[PDB]
Amino acid sequence: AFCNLRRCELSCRSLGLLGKCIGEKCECVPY
Repeated sequence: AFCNLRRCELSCRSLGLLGKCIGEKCECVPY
C-alpha cells in the first residue's frame, strides 16, 4: 500500500531530521 509519510517523519525524528516518501519507501533529510 502507498507510503505512510507521517510514519517516515517519526522514523527520521529518532535521528533528529525529517522524512520523504520515495516510491512505497522512506528516506530522511540530512541538510
